[PDB]
Amino acid sequence: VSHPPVDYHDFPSLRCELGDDGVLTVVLDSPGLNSVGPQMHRDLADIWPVIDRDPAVRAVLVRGEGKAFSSGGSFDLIDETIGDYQGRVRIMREARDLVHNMINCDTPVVSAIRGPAVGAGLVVALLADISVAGRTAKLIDGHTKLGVAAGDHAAICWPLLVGMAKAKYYLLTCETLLGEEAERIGLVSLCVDDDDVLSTAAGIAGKLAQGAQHAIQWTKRSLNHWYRMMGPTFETSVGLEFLSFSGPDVQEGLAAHREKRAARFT
Amino acid sequence: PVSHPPVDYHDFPSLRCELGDDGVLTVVLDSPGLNSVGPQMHRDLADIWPVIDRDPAVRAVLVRGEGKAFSSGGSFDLIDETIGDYQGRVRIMREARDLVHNMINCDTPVVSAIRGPAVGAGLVVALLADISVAGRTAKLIDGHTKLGVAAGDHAAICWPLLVGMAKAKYYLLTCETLLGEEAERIGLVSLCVDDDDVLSTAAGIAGKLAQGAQHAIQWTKRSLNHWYRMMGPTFETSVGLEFLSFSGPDVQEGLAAHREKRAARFT
Amino acid sequence: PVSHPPVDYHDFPSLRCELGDDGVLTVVLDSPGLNSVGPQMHRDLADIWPVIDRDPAVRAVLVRGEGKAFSSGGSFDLIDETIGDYQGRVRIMREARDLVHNMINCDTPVVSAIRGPAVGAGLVVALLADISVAGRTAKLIDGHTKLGVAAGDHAAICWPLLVGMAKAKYYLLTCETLLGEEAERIGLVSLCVDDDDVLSTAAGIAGKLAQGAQHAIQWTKRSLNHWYRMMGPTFETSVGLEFLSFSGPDVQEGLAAHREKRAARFT
Amino acid sequence: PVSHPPVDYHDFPSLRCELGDDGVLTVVLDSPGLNSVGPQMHRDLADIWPVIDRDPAVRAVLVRGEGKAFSSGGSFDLIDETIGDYQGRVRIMREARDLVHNMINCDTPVVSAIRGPAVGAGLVVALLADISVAGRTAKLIDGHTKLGVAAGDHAAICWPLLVGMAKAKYYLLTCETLLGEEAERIGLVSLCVDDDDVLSTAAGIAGKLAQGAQHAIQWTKRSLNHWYRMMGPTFETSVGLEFLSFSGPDVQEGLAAHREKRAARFT
Amino acid sequence: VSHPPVDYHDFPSLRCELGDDGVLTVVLDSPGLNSVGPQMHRDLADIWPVIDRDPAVRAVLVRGEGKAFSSGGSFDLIDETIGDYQGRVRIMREARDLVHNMINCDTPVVSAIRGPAVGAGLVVALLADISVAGRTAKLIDGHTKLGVAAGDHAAICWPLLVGMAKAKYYLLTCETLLGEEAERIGLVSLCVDDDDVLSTAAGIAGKLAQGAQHAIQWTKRSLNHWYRMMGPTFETSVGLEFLSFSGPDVQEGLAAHREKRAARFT
Amino acid sequence: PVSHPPVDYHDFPSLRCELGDDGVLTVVLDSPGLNSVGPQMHRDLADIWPVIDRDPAVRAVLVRGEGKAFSSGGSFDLIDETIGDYQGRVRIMREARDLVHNMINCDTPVVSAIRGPAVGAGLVVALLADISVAGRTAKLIDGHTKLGVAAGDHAAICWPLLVGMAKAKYYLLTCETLLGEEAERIGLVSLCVDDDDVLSTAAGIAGKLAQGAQHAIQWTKRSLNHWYRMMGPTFETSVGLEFLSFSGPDVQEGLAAHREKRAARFT
Repeated sequence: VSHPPVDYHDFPSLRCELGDDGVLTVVLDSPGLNSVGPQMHRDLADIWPVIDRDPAVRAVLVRGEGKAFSSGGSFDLIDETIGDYQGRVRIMREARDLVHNMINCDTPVVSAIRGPAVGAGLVVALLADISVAGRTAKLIDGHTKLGVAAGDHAAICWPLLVGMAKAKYYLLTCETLLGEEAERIGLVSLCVDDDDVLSTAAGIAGKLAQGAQHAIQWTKRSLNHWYRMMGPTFETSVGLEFLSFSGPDVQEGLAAHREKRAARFT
Repeated sequence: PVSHPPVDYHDFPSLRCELGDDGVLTVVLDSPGLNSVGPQMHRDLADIWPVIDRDPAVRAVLVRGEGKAFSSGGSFDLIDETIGDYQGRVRIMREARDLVHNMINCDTPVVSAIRGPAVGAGLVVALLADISVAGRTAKLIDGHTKLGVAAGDHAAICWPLLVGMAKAKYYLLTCETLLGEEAERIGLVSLCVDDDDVLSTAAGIAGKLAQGAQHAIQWTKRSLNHWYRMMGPTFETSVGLEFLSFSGPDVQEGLAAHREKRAARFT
Repeated sequence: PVSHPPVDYHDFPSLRCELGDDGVLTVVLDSPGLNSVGPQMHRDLADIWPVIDRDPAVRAVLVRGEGKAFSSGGSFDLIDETIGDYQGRVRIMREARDLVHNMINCDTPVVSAIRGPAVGAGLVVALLADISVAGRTAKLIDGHTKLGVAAGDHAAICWPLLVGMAKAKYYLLTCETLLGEEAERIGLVSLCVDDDDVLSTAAGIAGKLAQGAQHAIQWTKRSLNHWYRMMGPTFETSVGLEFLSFSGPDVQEGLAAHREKRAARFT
Repeated sequence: PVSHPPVDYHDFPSLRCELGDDGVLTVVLDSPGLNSVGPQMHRDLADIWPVIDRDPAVRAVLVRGEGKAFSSGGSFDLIDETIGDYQGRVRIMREARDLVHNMINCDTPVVSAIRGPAVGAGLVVALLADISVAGRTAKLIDGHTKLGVAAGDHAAICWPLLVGMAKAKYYLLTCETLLGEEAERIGLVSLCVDDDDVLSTAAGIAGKLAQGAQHAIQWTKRSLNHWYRMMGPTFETSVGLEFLSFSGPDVQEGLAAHREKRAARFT
Repeated sequence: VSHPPVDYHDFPSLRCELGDDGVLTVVLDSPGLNSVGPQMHRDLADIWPVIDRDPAVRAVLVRGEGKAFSSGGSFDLIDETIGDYQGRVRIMREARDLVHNMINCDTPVVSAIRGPAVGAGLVVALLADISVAGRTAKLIDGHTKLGVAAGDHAAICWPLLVGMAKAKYYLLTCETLLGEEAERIGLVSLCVDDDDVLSTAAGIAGKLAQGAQHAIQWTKRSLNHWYRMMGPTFETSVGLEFLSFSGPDVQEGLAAHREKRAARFT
Repeated sequence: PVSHPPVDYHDFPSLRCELGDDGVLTVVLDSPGLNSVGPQMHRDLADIWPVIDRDPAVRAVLVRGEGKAFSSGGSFDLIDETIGDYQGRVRIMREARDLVHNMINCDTPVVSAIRGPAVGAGLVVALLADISVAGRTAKLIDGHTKLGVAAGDHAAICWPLLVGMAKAKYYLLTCETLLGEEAERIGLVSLCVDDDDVLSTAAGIAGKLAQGAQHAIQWTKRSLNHWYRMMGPTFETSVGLEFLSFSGPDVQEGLAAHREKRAARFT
């Protein structure tokens, strides 16, 4: 069966390096603590079906360049959502397809969370199969502090990671969750010293690419039915988030981020 | 102008309701016997939430018990009516069902301040709140199987999704006392602070929610609540099993053992 | 009267069954190779639960492994029949399905005493029991991906709802040894005690369960079990994937690596 | 005596409510433009059902439109407010969501008498009733995609479970007029009788329900409603998609085409 | 693997005949149009796990003796439910296990519905894989006319057979549904002339026992997940039914049946 | 701007794709043996839908079979690779899964023009389209149990929600031929027209869909598709069962009986 070839030239915002072991390193590298621009929002969403169709890739290691995973959506990305209907629908489709595609990717994914992981970056960090978080890594969903509903991933997984009591606490109040406490409540797989996050994650991803592929992938896919069965709930939250982008709270929350202040909502 | 009727809480006589300048509605359970839920307070707790959710003046809810106790659960008179009267049993059954379904279907944020014991119908309000603050020495006891009836007033809708099935099955089947400090570690409650700091911590949490982005907080809360809503039929199964067991002989012994300050000897 | 057939466990020769005065049925897994499950014990473990659930003399079940092991899982002859014979693979496949389904549909309370290693089909019984008591140093290993097959004997029905998805995927995909102390902390088991204290602790729990409110405990347990039942199709997906993978090349190497006490070189 | 507040329907000024000697509450939609749902009637239809369900005097509900039409759906002023104001769009969105969820969570039996057109918000009440009686020539039109917005006010919670996905997708995507006689054949409505017999047939059906076993009818109805309740998140997904599309350019054309007595030319 | 032997001496109220083709005929034969007594309520519930474990049985044909499938629960069965808690729990467990066991039986089942099928009999008639109903066969759930919630099967299947509008109509009002109309709305698989119901069903069951067994059974089991996923809803209705047996309506509805009159509920 | 890769369907050589001015992409299944699906067309049918859904020029999709047949299903060489090779069986198995999943997750409206027989993998495309137009005398046959394997290519995800469980089990277990006229009556297909009128009718529907409100039609379709998605695990269970049964003895006889144009004698 003839299948089309794979090259990642089509995802320009992401650096992708394939190793001898079969581990694909996907690096989020962009100004402002790896902030997700309009292009990287699409690239992150659409890359996963291509990786899963890649015969050379047996595992994926996702990380941010430098001392940060990703600081979330950029100001231009939030501006376009607020200002343009057709742009908002495009961005909304990408946010939906990011979660759906990571979940429907049978290939194992390991995340190396050092430093902040926010919004669209935290989606990739936590929906990875195995997540390695540093002790002082700041994990912030951040939506309600911005003034919109938390609809980019958390409604599909967080109760099944930490329990409803911890999920509601951090998602409604956006109190910062450090990496050491995140492992304790069950949000991430492992917590190591900050200097050991990438080495620990790299080692995990290496052994997965050298293991039994059908065993690892089919076990992962079966477990992913748990998230898949919460699809309608997630898409309910997605729609609620993008409805709220047309509201008055976000314009205050967006101005609050641009002025480095707390949002005073009314 | 779409005309909507005004709201006043005189229809809930067993509950003291205080609206603060911040928009937080404080709901206080105050009744004899460590805030025991009598027949009237069972209906009031069940039916107040749809009214609160439609209140333009209310932005957040802080639920607590008066003094050094949240609520000791249903009073002996409430249990006697369930056992003795079919029409009374059906009314209380609807109130137990609607308590859970109305708290979940209330988009307004709810914060609970659990100091002291939280039992049965009282533990329902304490744990179904969005953010729950428990004191270190707060006793959290579902208590149903020790009473002799099925645990069907809330635990089957949430406890597995709070602590995991292994801990859920352990505490619900054995009714071992779960203290507040241990409750937070396994994930049953949101926070654990010193007993003297429970009310101040919860009030501050409820304040910041009433001062936040209303639609953002409420729609995020509603989306998360679908996880409970999808376990609805499972929960209503536990409700019926509970009220079927109230006609059995075991509860008569468990209730008698409670009134007699002894352990229950079931046969 | 309604005539119901009498019950004696002679129909399950691989399992030792002891009925106590407390009402606890002790089910002992005892076989060569750290209580390895041969072809006969694979069926008995699957089919014993409907009969126990219909037993009037049984009020609770205590499962344990004989000696210093709970169970090492399916034996090499069981795996050999799985790889080589279609009718044998279908028979074993039906039993793996019915083991999980029948334990979940057993209303009788089940307590597991996990001292020593519990692997695969043995880990299914240990973790699907209602209350699980694990020793501090007890090795809990699903073991499928290290063997080279999909994890389809129980874990896809419960592990996410026991430890959360992040810990579930880590331990199930990598097969890192999970000790009992860490298993209790993350919520995979109900309790963790010293290894020498596992059996007395479990026996005490099963005793108090058999002397409690039967209908309350069994119906509370049954409602909680709807959480697993609703994931039935997910579990049966993993069952089919596991037995599809037994026909693959990976398991032949993983089996040979286990037989030579070395690490597997998968290609 | 558990004290519960009294019920009077003066809080629903757009709806005429008549309580008969049999216990049937007749709810009449009467408004200009073939009983078009204005801003006030949109809230009233949504919020009346929890009040009816708590009414001891009400044993059954008969919903109908005045004259030879059920309801033509939302008025042009209601659609203009949705498009033009965020706070107005949010209020109407909550009312659309709560209309569906309150009808389903109302245990009291509801019977609909569909003579003439039933459109949009009006078709919601007509089809979510327990037993629906449609005239032969009654036009049943969801109408959303022809208007230019997603079909998110009820059809995603029930239509597949009424007619099957192939017919559900056909009529909802194309908005072809579905007459009452054809609606009954595919299973969208309960009965089809002559147009002149719709009101007499429905009143008799509602009468026999109010004279039947109250808890039997209501608990049977509630159990069946879990089928809808379990599709809750799917329905709320359609609600949000509908109200997101109200900010798009297509609806402006569909609304303009409706006001101009022409076909919509979308680009 | 040694498995215990199978003989149906343990189900005394049911006549079971195994044919050369592999079809097991299970006949409901009892006084009063095959009324379900205390024993037959248990036998119907507990027989299915044994049939499914039977190597000799490849298909099942269920029918009533004479010109009736089954008239439902007997007066003594209803009396015991109303009067005794321990008896009510036993009967309730059987009603639950009847539905669950028929659904969890991989072996194909064909029902021959000629004449009335009520309550516990209609449960067996409609939960069969393929149902053959006569033109004039009366199909009546009958619970709300008796004064109890319809909790013996209908809440697990009826919406997925006829749609919610027809389900609510017949279950809430108990208007008689004849066999010809039942096929039209989709409640039964086939409708033939009354004299052809058993011959048509026998022929269907014969060909199923002579077909591909793993293909037929696994297709049936996968399709049965649809019912299995409505388990909690069904058990909600089961509990509601047996709670209502302690109410005042059933005592009137029971007296109404014993006096051959319509129940005047208050 | 956000740069997105260009789209041309040269990557799917077994499928003819024609783009019209109306915005309809016509996808034609054309191959020997009544449009039999060989190994290449099995992958193309699976993987084409994500690309179509991302195509800016495509507003609707019309699928049809060339000549007097929609599609006869998987070819004998495809079945031969399934029976004989593990890596080939896994590849074909992944494609069968992704065919259903990708059609359901394709927001673009799809209309099928079913003239003549549609069997197995071909029947998947015909019935999973949004609106299906079937000719009166078109033979619709799932065909799996007559072949000797489990029906795991689509029917377990939709047929109960298309025709009801009683008709679903009858046609899927016995493989009795279902003609288009009876298929429309029971709700398996959206429409039934004369055989010579199938293509013009489908083309007209797909045309009017491509000129309608895109976001309204696609989002209405996507919400309705959650009904199927929620049955995903059930569908994937049947997929695994089908490919487990391909290793059994029944299919070898059923395949030989088809090759000799005779009835299969299963043992």
